[PDB]
Amino acid sequence: DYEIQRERIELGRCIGEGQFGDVHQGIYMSPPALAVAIKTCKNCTSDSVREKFLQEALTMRQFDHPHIVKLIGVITENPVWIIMELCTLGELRSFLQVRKYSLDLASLILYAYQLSTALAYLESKRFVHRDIAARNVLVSSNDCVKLGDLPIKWMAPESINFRRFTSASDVWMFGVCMWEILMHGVKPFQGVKNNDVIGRIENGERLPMPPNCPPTLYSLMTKCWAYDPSRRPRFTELKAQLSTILEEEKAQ
Ligand SMILES: Nc1ncnc2c1ncn2[C@@H]1O[C@H](COP(=O)(O)OP(=O)(O)O)[C@@H](O)[C@H]1O
Repeated sequence: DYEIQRERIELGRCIGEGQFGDVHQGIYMSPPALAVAIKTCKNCTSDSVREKFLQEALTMRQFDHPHIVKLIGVITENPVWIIMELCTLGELRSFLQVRKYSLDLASLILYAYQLSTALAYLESKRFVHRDIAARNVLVSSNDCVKLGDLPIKWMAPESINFRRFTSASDVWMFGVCMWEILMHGVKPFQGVKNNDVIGRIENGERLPMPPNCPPTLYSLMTKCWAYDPSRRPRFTELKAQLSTILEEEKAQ
């Protein structure tokens, strides 16, 4: 049972804003003092909203991985709250931007590798994420990121054209996420209209090698962007390859 007694939660400052309401950090005192994130819901006084909001908790409950944000529990009476593990440093994109000149390449590669472990886990669970992007990743510490929870510019051609979503289309999106990370949180296809993306991809064009990105790593990104989904690596292979790239970079 994930129902948490409200008296065990101390609501702290706002740390972000989601689909349903502000998100706060806070403290959960249980059998103590545990930093947590508290997701609120402006309109959960209505059951139709409440049901959708709490669906997030039901989804996250299914997963247990060190690189996926964990559900701690919920409070289902107004005001409805979802209590999640706190990823204290917040959204990855802003994190990468503020630390553009301070995060070493080994750390950026580490973040990609950690994400691939989470994604290989999801693929093994036969779960298709559909929205892999740096905006959906949270930063727990300088050495730990976790997956949170149309984005045409992140989407695989088969997803844009035919609404096909599989672990392979996730791999494509992850390729764009890795590019984002190595670009310090710049979004892909800046200045390009969404409707023009597919045209460039079909032309064979791809996001360019980020400055200072190891060629072996950029090569991995391009493999994620094979047009034919069957030719892309599986996540477990990206995990394996990212491990070696990370180790090589740690070696300097
Ligand atoms: N577990 C968390 N730890 C730290 N910050 C979080 C956490 N959950 C959400 N946030 C902050 O709240 C924002 C919105 O939450 P998010 O989960 O993305 O909303 P949604 O309900 O739309 O999925 C995030 O982008 C981040 O800034």
